[PDB]
Amino acid sequence: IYGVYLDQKIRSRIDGKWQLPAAVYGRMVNLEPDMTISKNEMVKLLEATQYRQVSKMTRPGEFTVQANSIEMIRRPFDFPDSKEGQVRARLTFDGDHLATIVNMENNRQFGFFRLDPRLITMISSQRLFVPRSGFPDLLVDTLLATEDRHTLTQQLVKNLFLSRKANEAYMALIMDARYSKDRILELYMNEVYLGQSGDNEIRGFPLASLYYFGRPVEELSLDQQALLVGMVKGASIYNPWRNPKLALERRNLVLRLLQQQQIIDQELYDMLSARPLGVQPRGGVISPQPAFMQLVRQELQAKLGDKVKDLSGVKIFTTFDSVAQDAAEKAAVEGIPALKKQRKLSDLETAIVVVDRFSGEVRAMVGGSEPQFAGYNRAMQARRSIGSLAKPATYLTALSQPKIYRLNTWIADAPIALRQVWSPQNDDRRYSESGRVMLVDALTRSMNVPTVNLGMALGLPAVTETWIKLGVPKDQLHPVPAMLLGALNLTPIEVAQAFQTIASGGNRAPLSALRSVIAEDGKVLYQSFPQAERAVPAQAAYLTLWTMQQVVQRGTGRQLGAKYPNLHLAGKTGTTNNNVDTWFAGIDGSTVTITWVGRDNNQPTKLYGASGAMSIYQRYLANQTPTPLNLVPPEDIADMGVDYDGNFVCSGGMRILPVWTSDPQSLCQQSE
Repeated sequence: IYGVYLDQKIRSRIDGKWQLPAAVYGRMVNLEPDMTISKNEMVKLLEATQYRQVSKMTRPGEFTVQANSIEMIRRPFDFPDSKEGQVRARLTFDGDHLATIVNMENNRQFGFFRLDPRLITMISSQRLFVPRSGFPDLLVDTLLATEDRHTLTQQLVKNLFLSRKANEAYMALIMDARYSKDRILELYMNEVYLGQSGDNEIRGFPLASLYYFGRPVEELSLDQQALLVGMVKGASIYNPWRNPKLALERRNLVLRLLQQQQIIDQELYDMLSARPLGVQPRGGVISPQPAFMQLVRQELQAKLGDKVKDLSGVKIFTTFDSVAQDAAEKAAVEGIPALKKQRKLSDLETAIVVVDRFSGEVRAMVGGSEPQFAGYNRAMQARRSIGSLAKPATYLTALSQPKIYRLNTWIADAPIALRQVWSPQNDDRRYSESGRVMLVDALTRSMNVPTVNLGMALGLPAVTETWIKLGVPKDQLHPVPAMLLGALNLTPIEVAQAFQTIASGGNRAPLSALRSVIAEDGKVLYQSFPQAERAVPAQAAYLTLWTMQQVVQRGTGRQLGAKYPNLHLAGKTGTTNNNVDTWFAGIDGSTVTITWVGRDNNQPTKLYGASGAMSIYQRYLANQTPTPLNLVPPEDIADMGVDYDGNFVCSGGMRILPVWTSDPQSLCQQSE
């Protein structure tokens, strides 16, 4: 009964079938002649779209770099607009911009050169069962040149059934005749043990192609197939990131082993033997971008519905920006250890969210001080208290009443006591000796007593109505005199949507991460359109966004205006009582960034809002090239000058402040 027993056990493991996976792409870049991008700014964009920089390109996906230009072979892609193939373009640069996109094939010109998006990850529900015809032709021939399976039957049983010399040996004898030799290797190449990551087993050539190179197995270069085949006798000995000198002498060994049965000449060998390890030089992950992909799967469940379970072969198009995500992670993993050691802190975390200024598309996300971990997303689940970051919504309600509240209205700065008895004290405990401060020196310096004296005069039923227009949920707003100073609990994904209505000029655009979902045959299952609803007046969201340029240049965030004085950042620094949380919401010409820095156990941190999330931010700016903030004044905004006593004057004045007025002759009445 031995023969009958083993046969039934074989079919048990062999069965379990397959389907295709769904691919998740990033955003699409469109290169254009005379566009603001440098050569070193262009190599960091291609290297983030998974473009191997080689010294002699021969296969789609490789780009070389030259004197003052960049040659490249754009890999084929099926764009939602049209279907395109290879393109050999030579991007000639002109210093700080892009001159020409001459097509190398016939020295033609290009109107605008489209770039294929990057593959974030593949999702199946890993199934990843590429059939016997989905593997390259030089892959089986490279596995046979180093594993003659004209030998392959025993190797299958060792990986499949084992992690018993009698069982597996008898297993191989009955598997050889019962199954065809083309059904054998199809099960082998999809089950080989090729590496170990943490506690998860990297099995198969499909799943090991994405793990090591981040690209489908049908696109492996012949020097990358030799590395992946040379690591069948590897498994945490011959793998890179540990011994990237031993995987290399095994890579070259398989090449000269597979050039014996001639399929590579000496010119091709010296070419391939010189290319370094093509592995993604960051550390492969089984499930990459876990913080962002939580926002996508949530967006897929809501926007599609019950069809989210039948995603087979569909291409998913997101708004993920890869250059901004590399700079967001590079600042969290390298900034948090620099804050912990200086204050002798035991733990410390972070979260960073980047959205587009005018459209609300999410470009980056970081869930913690180790963004490549999984299990807790602090940018979507950590509900912290915003603190001093809730003043821009008090002054945005004052400034939306231009008949009575301007940038020079005098606010009282006297000791106050209310009934929640409550008596706020300034964040530095100092009081103005004149007894009053203007409405611009109150937000620039982030004063606590004037903000209450201004917030109590408007009434909380009005400061609450502003918070709802900005896009916070009605259930988080509990109206008490402490809300004015930031007794508000919001996740970094709700603070980024609040400061996006101020940054765009009042146009509330709902944050999104799905661009479009195209089925496998060409049918469009979902196509996103902008909403961009109007919330606050464009003249009140400019006077607030102007004052937020003073809180960066000479205000509480002046330490940024001394480092990037050309960008003209706008940003509010957030502090709390005893520094439980510290934020920094900063705005530049293109994106809104929200940073949080605090301890998960809710204890004090010793970090001040100008040294916590603000120091993580001035790293995020250094890891890329930001766009300057240029505020264009809307209609009816007219600059007027004030004298010493804070009155409008006809000409001169010791200070110039914008004023929302349709008849700038208000100074004629206030001069007299």
